Amino acid sequence: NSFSGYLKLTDNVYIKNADIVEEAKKVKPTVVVNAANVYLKHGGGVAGALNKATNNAMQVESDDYIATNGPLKVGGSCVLSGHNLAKHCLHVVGPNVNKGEDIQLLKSAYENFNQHEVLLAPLLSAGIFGADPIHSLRVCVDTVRTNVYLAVFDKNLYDKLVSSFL
Ligand SMILES: CCNc1nc2ccc(C3=C(C(=O)O)CCC3)cc2s1
Repeated sequence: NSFSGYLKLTDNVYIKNADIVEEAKKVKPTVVVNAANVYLKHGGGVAGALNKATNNAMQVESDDYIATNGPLKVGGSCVLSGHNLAKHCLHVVGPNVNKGEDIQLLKSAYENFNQHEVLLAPLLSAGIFGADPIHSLRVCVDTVRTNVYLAVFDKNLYDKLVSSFL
């Protein structure tokens, strides 16, 4: 958990303009969060990037988890290996509001972070899930009580988030 270059937004939420794969490789945190779907198919966005950085080891492990346990629920999570990126990966399913999943479930999704004292994470339901990223940061601040280090790849989005918050 050798985090550096973060800006503290609240007592427990930190933010950085960084690629989450590069942060994970540098810091080797105890927990990296994946923005997953219910079948843990890591095809694009942050999930595709983390899986590619494990050279598809995350996808083979995820398929075995699904074969034995079934899919996750929207707002749910599971803990799997973090491979070369972290001790553990917490796979969390935010709602896909573009497909009619309820935005109320974004609070349930962020509640999974509270089971871990320190996490490196992306914003949930941003990107192809369709939630407004600034609303997702507000839900993170209002819900997460443990220490979360958020990595935002896009500089234009990062500047917008820091301006709306601090
Ligand atoms: C080059 C490998 N690293 C990465 N590939 C991506 C792809 C998408 C993203 C996304 C967001 C983010 O900053 O969390 C919000 C919307 C999609 C981030 C990354 S880091």
